[PDB]
Amino acid sequence: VKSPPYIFSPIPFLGHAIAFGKSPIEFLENAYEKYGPVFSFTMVGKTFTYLLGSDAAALLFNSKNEDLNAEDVYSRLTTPVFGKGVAYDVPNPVFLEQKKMLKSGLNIAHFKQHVSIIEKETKEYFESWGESGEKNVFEALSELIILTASHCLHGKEIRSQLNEKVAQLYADLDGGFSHAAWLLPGWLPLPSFRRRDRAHREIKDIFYKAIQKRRQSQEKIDDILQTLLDATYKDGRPLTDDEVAGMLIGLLLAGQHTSSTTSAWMGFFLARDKTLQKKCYLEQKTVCGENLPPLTYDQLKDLNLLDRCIKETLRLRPPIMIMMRMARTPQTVAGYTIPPGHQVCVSPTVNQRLKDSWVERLDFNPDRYLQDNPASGEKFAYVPFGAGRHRCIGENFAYVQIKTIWSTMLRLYEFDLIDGYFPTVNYTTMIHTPENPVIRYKRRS
Amino acid sequence: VKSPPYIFSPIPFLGHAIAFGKSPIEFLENAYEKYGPVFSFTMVGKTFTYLLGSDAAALLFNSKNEDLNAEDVYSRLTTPVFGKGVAYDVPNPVFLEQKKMLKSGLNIAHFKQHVSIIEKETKEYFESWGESGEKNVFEALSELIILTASHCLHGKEIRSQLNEKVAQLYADLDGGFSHAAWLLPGWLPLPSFRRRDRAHREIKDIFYKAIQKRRQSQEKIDDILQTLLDATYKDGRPLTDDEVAGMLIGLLLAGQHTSSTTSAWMGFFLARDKTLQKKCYLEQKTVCGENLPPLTYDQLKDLNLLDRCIKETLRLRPPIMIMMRMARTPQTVAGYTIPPGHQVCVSPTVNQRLKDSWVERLDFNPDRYLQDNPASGEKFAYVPFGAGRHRCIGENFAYVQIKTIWSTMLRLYEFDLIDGYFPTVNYTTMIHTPENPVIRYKRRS
Ligand SMILES: OC[C@H]1O[C@@H]2O[C@H]3[C@H](O)[C@@H](O)[C@@H](O[C@H]4[C@H](O)[C@@H](O)[C@@H](O[C@H]5[C@H](O)[C@@H](O)[C@@H](O[C@H]6[C@H](O)[C@@H](O)[C@@H](O[C@H]7[C@H](O)[C@@H](O)[C@@H](O[C@H]8[C@H](O)[C@@H](O)[C@@H](O[C@H]1[C@H](O)[C@H]2O)O[C@@H]8CO)O[C@@H]7CO)O[C@@H]6CO)O[C@@H]5CO)O[C@@H]4CO)O[C@@H]3CO
Ligand SMILES: OC[C@H]1O[C@@H]2O[C@H]3[C@H](O)[C@@H](O)[C@@H](O[C@H]4[C@H](O)[C@@H](O)[C@@H](O[C@H]5[C@H](O)[C@@H](O)[C@@H](O[C@H]6[C@H](O)[C@@H](O)[C@@H](O[C@H]7[C@H](O)[C@@H](O)[C@@H](O[C@H]8[C@H](O)[C@@H](O)[C@@H](O[C@H]1[C@H](O)[C@H]2O)O[C@@H]8CO)O[C@@H]7CO)O[C@@H]6CO)O[C@@H]5CO)O[C@@H]4CO)O[C@@H]3CO
Ligand code: HEM
Ligand code: HEM
Ligand SMILES: Clc1ccc(CO[C@@H](Cn2ccnc2)c2ccc(Cl)cc2Cl)cc1
Ligand SMILES: Clc1ccc(CO[C@@H](Cn2ccnc2)c2ccc(Cl)cc2Cl)cc1
Repeated sequence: VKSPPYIFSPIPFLGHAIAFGKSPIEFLENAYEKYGPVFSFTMVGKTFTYLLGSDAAALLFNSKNEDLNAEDVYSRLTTPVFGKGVAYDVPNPVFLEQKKMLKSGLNIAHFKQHVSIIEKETKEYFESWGESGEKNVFEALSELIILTASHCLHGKEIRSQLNEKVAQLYADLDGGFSHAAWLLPGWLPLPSFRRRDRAHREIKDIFYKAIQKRRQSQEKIDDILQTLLDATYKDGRPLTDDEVAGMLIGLLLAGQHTSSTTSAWMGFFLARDKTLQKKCYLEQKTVCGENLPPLTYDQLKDLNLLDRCIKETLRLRPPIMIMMRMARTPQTVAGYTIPPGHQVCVSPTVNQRLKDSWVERLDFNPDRYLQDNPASGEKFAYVPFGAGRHRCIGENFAYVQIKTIWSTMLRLYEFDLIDGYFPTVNYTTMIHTPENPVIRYKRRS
Repeated sequence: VKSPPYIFSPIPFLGHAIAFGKSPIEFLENAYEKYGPVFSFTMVGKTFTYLLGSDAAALLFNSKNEDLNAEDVYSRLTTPVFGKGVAYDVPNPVFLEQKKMLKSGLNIAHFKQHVSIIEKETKEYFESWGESGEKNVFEALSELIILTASHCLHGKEIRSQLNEKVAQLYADLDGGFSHAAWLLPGWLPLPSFRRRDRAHREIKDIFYKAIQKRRQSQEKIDDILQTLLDATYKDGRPLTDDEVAGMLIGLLLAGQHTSSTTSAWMGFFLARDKTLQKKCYLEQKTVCGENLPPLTYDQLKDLNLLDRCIKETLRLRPPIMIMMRMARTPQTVAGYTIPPGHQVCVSPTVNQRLKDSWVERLDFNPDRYLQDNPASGEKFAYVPFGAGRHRCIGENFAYVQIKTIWSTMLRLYEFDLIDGYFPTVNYTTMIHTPENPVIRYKRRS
């Protein structure tokens, strides 16, 4: 019995909070060099054990939630935002159920409907960018995705009510996943704490009556909202209007931030690699034809390069940069015993660019998958949607949304860096944001 | 007319204070990769232009003090500590004559006195270390250097006044070389500013009566103190008591911090490379005789390996990490004009470890000089003592001190790392200080 290498720190309480805050990826890779796949360090009077590489990460992915707990760590931030009796508020077994329900709502039939829906929103949104210029993609994209994710995941009724004042109510809920909300106790009245709660009431308010306007009209609609309203536990019990509104919040935020960032990033990887951009456009005409008809689900599958570009964006810029659990009981990896109390973490970012396995690691090269790579050679080197019990459910949908949008976009414009500036990464927010994401765009010929 | 490349910061007043603060070598090397030999950034209101590599740094080394000015940057820190009328308190031509007088004292005849003085001091000091154990070398060495430096640079009388309190006064003096003291204005009543001012007045006092005593008694002693007392500007004017006492302070602070740090790291480099350490010990027998008699100045020139070990230590661990100047008139390098007002900088650390010029840059290898290297091959790739109007005058004395000390130390002990630990660098204060610099030692065979 031996516990992980511990990284001592001179600072009394902060610990590594400043160095890790600067560049977490730099911090963690160096730590990998000095100490290996398994190490501990303290930050803000908290101890963290990291697991790097596929083998060590296996601990986290394979374990049972009674052993590595996700509520113990996520709940602080989630419950105030999403709502009571949903996500990390309920026992895991109850949550597995809520997932199985949502998952059902993400099936080919619904995606088929989504493609055109998304393609419309994209075309219409960009009517105000005209023929050329230099604008903020990340800003645009997150505005559009809030629109597309809404139409798809919240149905027509709710989407038609998305104005500026609702956009703000969501933006107030973004300010819940913060530095301060994780450490400080929920009785210190920071401005954000207050707004996060205000918007939660105001938005559940909107969902409350929008639910029932569908709970009534006999107009048979087959969408995500419908699925939820019709679904049922092993109990037989249906979801209360509270539960339903709850998981509507989860759906919008999860499905909105993770796609915007990714989409936004791919824009720059594509504008930087101009030939790779043109082969993406060429692939569009090959798979869809010169006339370029509207898009259908069936065409997406044959957009292989585009798929590998998305797979490559997610490799280098995974929206979920870290994943965490509380050790409720002692766990063993690489001969080390992690003591109950440590917060265990894995970083897809580190794993997916690790030197031992990713050849030309910092290169944006979608052709890497047409070779030998750890994404197939190994179980947990490529993990942008996680693995095991806490596995993502949105991957199908996320690919649908990003695929359609970028297809449509490559059809509308050609994109270039401004003076050859490729955005750097900001860590001020959990949200993996690109520095100064303004892009040059001219009409496609 | 092109100004240097500018690295932007989002953080408003601070700038890069934290990124640079935590790892300046990393920050600067990274910068060098992205931006080139010349670039600029701002920190705490101030703007810096760094000149990395032999060619960029040539601008600073060659420049006149009218154009690139030392006083403007150094004087706030310096004058309260060394005193008025000396170093940066006076016009540069005045200071050059003082450098000249200080040089005249650092000659072969005095060095021959220093050798046996240092040897005896070292043997006496380490008696308390005993046959083996685990002590903090950096403390030991700094304690010791203070005794050897005084003995050589102040003389026998002043040395015999060196008790705990006087040592404590000198430490209050260094407190003046603070992060804080360069930034915040001098009219603030911080604890350290008071400490410094008080201890300045008390050392000056000790030096006053000491100067007057030697000025009196007719015993003819030929040391450095007397060189100063017998010295004279082109004026024909002798030094006022306050001028002598001033440079005597500057002499000990200079001759102390720089040697102690260098000897500390050398210690750890030789503890890591045991086979190198052994070769150094053998050299002592080969050069000085198997009998190992008392060290002489002539023997010092012959310890070539020990020589290159010091040189190699200075390469990786120069105690003056950065040289700085204020731009008064506009200056051009690599096609860029540094606007007046910028603080122009060179890092020896960075120049001495630069990828494109050093084979195995991070490697402690004293033999690298027996091949082809930038020390001999470029002009300014190797500059631990600087170059130009502001060149160091203390190099020879510094080698004498560090040779004699390490010669005697090797004869006394075999040194080792504790549990494989090599001290990492502590940058908080600008001096390369070793983290937890405790060494294992045992009696030499
Ligand atoms: O020896 C070099 C070491 O010295 C410096 O550390 C000082 C530091 O500045 C201060 O923070 C303070 O430390 C106090 C500390 O803050 C408190 O957390 C506590 O420490 C206890 C730990 O909480 C507890 O974990 C346990 O520690 C044991 C470890 O759990 C166990 O893993 C093992 O540790 C070994 C590591 O596994 C291994 O990696 C290696 O450690 C290297 C470090 O990673 C590296 O950072 C460095 O450490 C420096 C440090 O930078 C200095 O600031 O070098 C190490 C290379 O050897 O080796 C570790 C064992 O040496 O064993 C430890 C116990 O030995 O108990 C500790 C207390 O022992 O209280 C601390 C009060 O001292 O002071 C330290 C001491 O100099
Ligand atoms: O892509 C640009 C940039 O976007 C972000 O920057 C924002 C920043 O966070 C805010 O602080 C603010 O900027 C204010 C700034 O802080 C003030 O100093 C001032 O800026 C003026 C300068 O003081 C002045 O020097 C001059 O700048 C000219 C330079 O002198 C000249 O050398 C050249 O600069 C180019 C460099 O030579 C070249 O290396 C390259 O620099 C890269 C940066 O290092 C990199 O960080 C990135 O910057 C992002 C940044 O990360 C965001 O935070 O861009 C470069 C990569 O190519 O490029 C430089 C530009 O070509 O030219 C400039 C003139 O443009 O003028 C500026 C006034 O613009 O005022 C600012 C008040 O807004 O806002 C910015 C918003 O972008
Ligand atoms: C590119 C897009 C996305 C990426 C990269 C992504 C990533 C992830 C990751 C890494 C996890 C695991 C977290 C952990 O184990 O702690 C996860 C889980 C999850 N995701 Fe996503 N996600 C994306 C989009 C979505 C979408 C669109 C939805 C909803 C439709 C969604 C809903 C969920 C849910 C319900 C979980 C499970 C939480 C649990 O069981 O603890 N995600 N996702
Ligand atoms: C390990 C030993 C030493 C090293 C590495 C070292 C390094 C340096 C450097 C880099 C400079 C140039 C500063 C600049 O250009 O901004 C300098 C200058 C100087 N040093 Fe040293 N030094 C050492 C020892 C000494 C000693 C022992 C003395 C006293 C005998 C001394 C006295 C001086 C003086 C008077 C200057 C000139 C200041 C000026 O003209 O601006 N140094 N030294
Ligand atoms: Cl309906 C729903 C229910 C639960 C989640 C958990 O979402 C993830 C983020 N995420 C985004 C997309 N897929 C995952 C998450 C949220 C908050 C925290 Cl503190 C930690 C994590 Cl890992 C998401 C949607
Ligand atoms: Cl008598 C005497 C007079 C002047 C100096 C110059 O001292 C250097 C450090 N140093 C130490 C040994 N050789 C140089 C220095 C002093 C102050 C500042 Cl703010 C910055 C620097 Cl780089 C040294 C001795």
